[PDB]
Amino acid sequence: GSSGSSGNDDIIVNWVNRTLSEAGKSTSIQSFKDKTISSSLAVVDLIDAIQPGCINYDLVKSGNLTEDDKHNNAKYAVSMARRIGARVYALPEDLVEVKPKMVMTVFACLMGRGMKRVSGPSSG
Repeated sequence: GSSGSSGNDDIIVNWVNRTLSEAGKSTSIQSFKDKTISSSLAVVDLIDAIQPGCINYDLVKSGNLTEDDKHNNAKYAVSMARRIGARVYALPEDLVEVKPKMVMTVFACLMGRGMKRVSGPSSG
């Protein structure tokens, strides 16, 4: 157990999973360096949770995504993310390479719109 909330890197990740479940998705990540973000499968399944009805899987690929596919998948996620207005101007390329430089915020920005507030029992 590590005290003091520094970096705030895991927090984001933890949420991503929570959101995906809130709707019931079969996709999830572990970190911004994960080799799963290159498929842009967890990114799309996320947006939906927040603003459903807009995400169309019919177009979104799945499974063995070739160099060309991977890019295509991401491209879609990007448009949406920005479509719903997530103050995110990241490129669809950073996702393919899974760069922790932009892939870190791309996940955070989304959270913003989502979780608005949270309050629990002071005592007991």
